[PDB]
Amino acid sequence: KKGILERLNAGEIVIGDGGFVFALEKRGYVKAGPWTPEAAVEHPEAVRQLHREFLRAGSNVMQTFTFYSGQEVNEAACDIARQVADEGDALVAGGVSQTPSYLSCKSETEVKKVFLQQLEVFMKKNVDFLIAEYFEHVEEAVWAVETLIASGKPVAATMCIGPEGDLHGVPPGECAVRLVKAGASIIGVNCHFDPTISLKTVKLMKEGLEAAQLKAHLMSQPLAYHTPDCNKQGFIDLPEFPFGLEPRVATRWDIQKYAREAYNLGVRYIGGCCGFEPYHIRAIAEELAPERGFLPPASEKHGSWGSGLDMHTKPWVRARARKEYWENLRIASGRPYNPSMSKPDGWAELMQQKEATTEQQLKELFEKQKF
Amino acid sequence: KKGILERLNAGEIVIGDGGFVFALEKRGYVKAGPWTPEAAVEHPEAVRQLHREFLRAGSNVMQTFTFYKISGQEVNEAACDIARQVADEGDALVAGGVSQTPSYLSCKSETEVKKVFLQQLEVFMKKNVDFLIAEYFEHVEEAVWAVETLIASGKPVAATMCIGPEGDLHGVPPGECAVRLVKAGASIIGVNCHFDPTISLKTVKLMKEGLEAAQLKAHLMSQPLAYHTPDCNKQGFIDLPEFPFGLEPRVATRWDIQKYAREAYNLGVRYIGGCCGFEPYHIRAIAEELAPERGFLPPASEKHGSWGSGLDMHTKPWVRARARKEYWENLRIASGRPYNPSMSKPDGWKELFEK
Amino acid sequence: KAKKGILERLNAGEIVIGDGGFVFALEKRGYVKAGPWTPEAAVEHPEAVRQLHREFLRAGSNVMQTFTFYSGQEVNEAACDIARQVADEGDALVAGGVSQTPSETEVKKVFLQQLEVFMKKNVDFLIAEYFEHVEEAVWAVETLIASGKPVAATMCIGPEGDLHGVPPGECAVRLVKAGASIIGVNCHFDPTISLKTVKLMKEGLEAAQLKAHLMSQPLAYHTPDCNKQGFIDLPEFPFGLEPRVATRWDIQKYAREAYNLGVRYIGGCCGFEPYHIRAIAEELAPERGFLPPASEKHGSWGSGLDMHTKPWVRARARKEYWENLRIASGRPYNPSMSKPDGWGVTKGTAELMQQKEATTEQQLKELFEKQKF
Amino acid sequence: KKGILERLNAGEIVIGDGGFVFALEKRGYVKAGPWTPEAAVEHPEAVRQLHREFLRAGSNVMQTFTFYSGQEVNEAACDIARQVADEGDALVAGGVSQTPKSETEVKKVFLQQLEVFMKKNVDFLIAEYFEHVEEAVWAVETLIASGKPVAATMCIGPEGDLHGVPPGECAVRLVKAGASIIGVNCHFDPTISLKTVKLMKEGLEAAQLKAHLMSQPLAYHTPDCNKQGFIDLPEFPFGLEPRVATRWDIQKYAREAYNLGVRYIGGCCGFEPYHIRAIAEELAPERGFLPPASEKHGSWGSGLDMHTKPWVRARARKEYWENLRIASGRPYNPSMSKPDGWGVTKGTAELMQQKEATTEQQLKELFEKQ
Ligand SMILES: N[C@@H](CCS)C(=O)O
Ligand SMILES: N[C@@H](CCS)C(=O)O
Ligand SMILES: N[C@@H](CCS)C(=O)O
Ligand SMILES: N[C@@H](CCS)C(=O)O
Ligand SMILES: [K+]
Ligand SMILES: [K+]
Ligand SMILES: [K+]
Ligand SMILES: [K+]
Ligand SMILES: [Zn+2]
Ligand SMILES: [Zn+2]
Ligand SMILES: [Zn+2]
Ligand SMILES: [Zn+2]
Repeated sequence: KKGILERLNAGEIVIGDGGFVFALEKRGYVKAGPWTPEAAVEHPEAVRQLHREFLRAGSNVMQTFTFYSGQEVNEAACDIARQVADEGDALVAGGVSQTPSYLSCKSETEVKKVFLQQLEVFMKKNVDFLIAEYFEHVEEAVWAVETLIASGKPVAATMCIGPEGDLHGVPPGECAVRLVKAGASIIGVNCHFDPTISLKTVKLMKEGLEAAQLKAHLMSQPLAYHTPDCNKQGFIDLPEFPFGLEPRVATRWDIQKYAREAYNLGVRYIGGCCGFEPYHIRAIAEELAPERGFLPPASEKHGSWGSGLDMHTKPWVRARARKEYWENLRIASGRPYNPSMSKPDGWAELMQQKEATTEQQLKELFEKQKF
Repeated sequence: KKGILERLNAGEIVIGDGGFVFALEKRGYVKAGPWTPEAAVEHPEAVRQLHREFLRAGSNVMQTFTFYKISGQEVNEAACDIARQVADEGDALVAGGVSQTPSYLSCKSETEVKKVFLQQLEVFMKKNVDFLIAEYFEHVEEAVWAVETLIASGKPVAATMCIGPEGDLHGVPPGECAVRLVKAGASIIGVNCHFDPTISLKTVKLMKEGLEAAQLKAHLMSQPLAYHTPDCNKQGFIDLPEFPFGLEPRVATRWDIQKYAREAYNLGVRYIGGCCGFEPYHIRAIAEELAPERGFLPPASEKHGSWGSGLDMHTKPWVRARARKEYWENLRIASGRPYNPSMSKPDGWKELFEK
Repeated sequence: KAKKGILERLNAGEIVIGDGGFVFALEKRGYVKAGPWTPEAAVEHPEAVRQLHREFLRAGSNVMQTFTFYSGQEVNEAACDIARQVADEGDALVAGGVSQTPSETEVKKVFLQQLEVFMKKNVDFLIAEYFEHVEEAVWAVETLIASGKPVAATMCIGPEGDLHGVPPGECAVRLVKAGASIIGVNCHFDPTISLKTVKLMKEGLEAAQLKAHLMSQPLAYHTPDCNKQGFIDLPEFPFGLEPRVATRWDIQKYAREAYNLGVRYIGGCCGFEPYHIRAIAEELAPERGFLPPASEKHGSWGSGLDMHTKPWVRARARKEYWENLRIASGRPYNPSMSKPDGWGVTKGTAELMQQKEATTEQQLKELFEKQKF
Repeated sequence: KKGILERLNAGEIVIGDGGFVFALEKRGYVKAGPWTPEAAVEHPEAVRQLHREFLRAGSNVMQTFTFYSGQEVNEAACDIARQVADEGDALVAGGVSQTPKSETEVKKVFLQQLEVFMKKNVDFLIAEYFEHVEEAVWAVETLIASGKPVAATMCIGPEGDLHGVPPGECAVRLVKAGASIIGVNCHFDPTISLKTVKLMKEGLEAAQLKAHLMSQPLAYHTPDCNKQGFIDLPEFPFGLEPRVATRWDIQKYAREAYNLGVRYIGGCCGFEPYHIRAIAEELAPERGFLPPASEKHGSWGSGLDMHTKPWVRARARKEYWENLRIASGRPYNPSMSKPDGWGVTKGTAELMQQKEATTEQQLKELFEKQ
């Protein structure tokens, strides 16, 4: 069966898997805060079933449920991803992410050592390809890519940045160029922002590559959460993260729109990150079913654009069984006492004194009737 | 292991499981429209793991994933076996469920209806379920027929109706609905589906009062939707334009469900569960909210914290500051869809200026 | 020049259009102080009061309500004179109003003292408005009918009834029996809720086999989030009500609905500006036979826009567009509804809740820690 | 009585008046569509009284209710504006706006209006509501020949004029043409307006040119506008009610304008007399006095401190009103709207359509087969 580059170079669509840590937190197996993957040893059956759900939804990639006991967890996670990839038309991808910010670790040699430790496990397990994901600094992302290409395996690289660029101020087009130069054959974005914002960022990255005359496959794994209110830091800074994000979750129609837009933009590795559940992955695969020539196994429990409803007893329910209905319906929040957007949080008693001095001037103007 | 009545007669809280057909639809194993449970045979591994998630979240009841190239009998037998396997992995009972006869499948007389319930009861007796639930009834008449059939089993019967404060679809009010169910033999009554927790508990209150006026005692049960439905009319969420594929925004947070669980408890509800939309973290929220009353946490709480406490070691001070009940309890969360309304209306049925 | 009286118009089946909300409109213009809401402008700036009465006249109003309250008496005499002046410039009558007062003997002497000026000034009819207790409203009506002039009576209550718990039906019945020839509601609630209340009032009269004309002067503010106490208890009252203001289309909807319910004196209270009154008159123009003078600076359902350069603006020039457009708030960081304020719990009820909360907090912390162990 | 430049050169705040055509449309005197000011002859009492409300609210400028009958309307409007200006500490500004075609032909239209303004001896001239900086520069060139000060404001946002000229450049060109006051009016809410004025100011600093700054934004919230401004919003002009600023919103604007170095602080469509009062109240400590309309008001809700209900009294503070996220009262309606616009060509819509149609037909047969 085909490897990752053989698929992409043949013009195929590679469907990603969804958001493991977020989905498993909801199912009771991951702890928000650490977000660590010990479930791979503690409850492998849960991890295995979620891989299998994504595979059934049409995923071509099983990302390893791994992190930086210890290597026992990582090895176990690799073995589960392998078992499931082998049950269908999927590859295993070993990922690395930016190093933790609460660690002292920060030199090039030491940051690279961290990436090498993780790669060790992935080489021994013989993963199909490698992903450098979840990088806010392109500098650090370049080091990860430099380290991983050495393996002799294809390397994808995604950054968690939006249109404003990385956390130094490096614009996305430039970030993309830098990653391709370091040897990444697949580039794009993951996490932090919704699909709309994510694709704006990938457009900039592609435009960076088009000027500069470089070739690279394009990749997107956005949040399944609507984040029109995000600043450049992404969704963590929203007041609702992580336990109040429910209202923002994409419908399967939102994701069909994303998958079409992504495809139209030239993205051929089309996936999703936090908030993506199996039905969201199926949406990608259904939207692009005519281009691929087939539906995923999960579509046997679905219908095109609500067709499963076309014999409901209620006329107004049957009338929903059309693309035009679902594509255009402005769904309600069910929370009329709540706002539709939030201001991101971010970074004194002198201001309270100044306030108090001004309050008193106005009070006096009014009380002295100075009209 | 204590039976359902021994628990409830002792003043204990019985946490229900969540919404199987909605949860499995999202995971790829149930088709919206028929909503049938053939996964119990085709993908028992998916069904088993979802029962296990609810058990881990604190559920004391595994509802059989039942209904009605594969027969109803086959599915139902397989569903019972899976529910039992997982009930035996913790402090849980198996409930054999029947619901109203399906709306897409023929008009049935009282006799024809009762045969249908008898066919399902035969499996539940063969498998020795712990108790029986008649749920998803919109008409009290049919609900009563189910209860009359089920109580012949010798096992306890719970009965819940998918109705709101205005009553059943023939216009019978909830108080009277509750009275007729208890008279038919049900020892637990309440509501499930169609309405959010707030509306559901309004309905349960009217049921309680009807029982009090009738001098009748029965345990109270609530399995509401996890979806906010302040815009529903008496027909319930099916008539919302967003049913079933646009309901995402309305999904309750865990905090919303904690609030539900406390309200429920205060009203006198002691079988506290959930229906369509309830995922495992939602069940965890019931169990956490009522942990002081019960004396323990569910296993899933090991991958959680009280009211955001898991965030108390985050790098960013503003994320750390979210680690408190006061924060989450009061945070009015944003929809993320500013081009969209907050409520939807349910579906149903010149020349003077020239001068 | 001779002019049909209020009952002559109503008995003949005609639509009487009210004026809008004086205190609110004049507060926005700089002549009334929110808090007291008193009408000293009638002497301090009579030109402002005159011009607002004129605007309502031009919009279609058949009633100039006097801009009156409980110097003092000279303010009320001046207000009556201005209302008279303006009523005489068009097809309008002067209505002298009395409101609830901040002992039966002692309260009726407040109303009597008010009625004196209205009799001296020879108002066309009398209005008992803004009453939250039907008991006191009936006293006003009793005092007022003794003038021999027609008396309308409106309550600021919703579908749950008056502040002593008396339902709207019973309220209407009582008021007709005390001698009111016109009854209904004003203020506190939006047009939708207001018409629910009138419908109950109506049903109450029918059940009593009584007869009276029906009137409505609702808020121009949307209040889906009100409780029985009305808009004052909303967190936004009175300086944050902007978003809630009705469009002229909302008011046309209201006018048709009121007409269809049997309301024949159709006006408005706080928030109604002149273009809202124009909406009532434009909506019921087929029924009345004519348009008000202000329609000369308007068009039916956006027709004035049909000459815009941009095609999308021109497409707005019809009824189906404005009738179905779900207009945006422009405030995405804000909610769509607010919880009304009210009596809290007692201190100490609250301090007891806090102590329990703190106990429970520690019980939860210990439970999580012990499981963790 | 000090003229416009004497006030501004001395560092004083000049408070503008509000939005005449919109306010008078609501009162029954102006027709939406033509938006013409014939009320100046038909109902002078209505125009006069609105001028008087703005004066009472603190306005230091009465803008003439004028347009391009005709000269008679404009003569009457000038006389009414002067009458009211003479009743307080206010000046009369003669306005010219973009024409509804060659340079000298456009300049004839400006010259014809300037003739009335010179005959009436206005205090200063305003070229306002221009979408092309080229036309605005022509206005300014014609108007400066009067020998009176000229202000120039454009109805553009941060993305610049309709020929793509950005705001920094627009400003520099208006000041080079002889405008001593520049800024923006209309089309956008106050937040977006001040973003534009910030760019204008930066353009002047970089070109080393000096001018006084002026802002006359909408009183409507327009976070959903594109660069064409509010006319393209689906609600323009009969559904804009929900968006209207509170007096607190305008106090926030007045403070931000001031901190940016704006000293001619006014408003455009949607500004009513209480919005102007809000500018004057916010800036009252910097000016040393309150407008006369504040006699019928209080600081930040203090007029409520005597209400019968404790929760109403509790509203009588800045901390309350400044932080209250007021509700829309329309839960079945959205918070924003997509602007209307040209969209895509007829043939592209044709293409896009059949492409989408085809996809859906293929999907249908994939489902039927598997
Ligand atoms: N591949 C990871 C991304 C976390 S940002 C997951 O699926 O959880
Ligand atoms: N017990 C069923 C109720 C569906 S209304 C379920 O869990 O899906
Ligand atoms: N007639 C009065 C009612 C105030 S509630 C007014 O128009 O202001
Ligand atoms: N000065 C004009 C500007 C409208 S864009 C007015 O006040 O109406
Ligand atoms: K993924
Ligand atoms: K359940
Ligand atoms: K009125
Ligand atoms: K102005
Ligand atoms: Zn992620
Ligand atoms: Zn359900
Ligand atoms: Zn009122
Ligand atoms: Zn304007």
